[PDB]
Amino acid sequence: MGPGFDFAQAIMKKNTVIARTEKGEFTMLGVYDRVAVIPTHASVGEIIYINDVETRVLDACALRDLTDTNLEITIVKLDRNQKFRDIRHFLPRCEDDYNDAVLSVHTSKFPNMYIPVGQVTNYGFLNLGGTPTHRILMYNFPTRAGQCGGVVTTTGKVIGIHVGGNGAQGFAAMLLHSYFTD
Repeated sequence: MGPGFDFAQAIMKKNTVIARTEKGEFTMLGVYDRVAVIPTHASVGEIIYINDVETRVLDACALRDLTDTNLEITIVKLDRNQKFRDIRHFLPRCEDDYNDAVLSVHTSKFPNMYIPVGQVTNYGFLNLGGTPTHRILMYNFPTRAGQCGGVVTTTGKVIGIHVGGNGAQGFAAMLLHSYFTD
């Protein structure tokens, strides 16, 4: 409808796949080459389904900060025959707050879904499903089951992936440029 939705659409149409694990279907953001991200609660194993194709997982790393605290991001390298467009230049370098964000989801249950979530707070610490978690972004939208892995964007930046909610608020794990240096 506007330049926020334009940037979100541009990411969704080239840099997402539908990932299926034994824990469900997730929006999965491809970042560069065959490297993608997904919430750690997806419990990625040795095989994952990518757009309903059986795909070997070449590597999966559940990220933690240097306090050994959960960040809720798993970086996955896929044995796929095609690279993602490299979007690492759209990742923020530092922890920050944002105005006027969009949460975008694409699964069997929610195809082509875009939500204007408004102001995003650098919330920091969250007890997420009983697990102490750092680098959490918060937005005041009643997100629901099916949106985990959803991409959070502003105009010009890809800032996080949706990992949870409490019925009134939604929470995303930060994406930082430093997670994807090669």
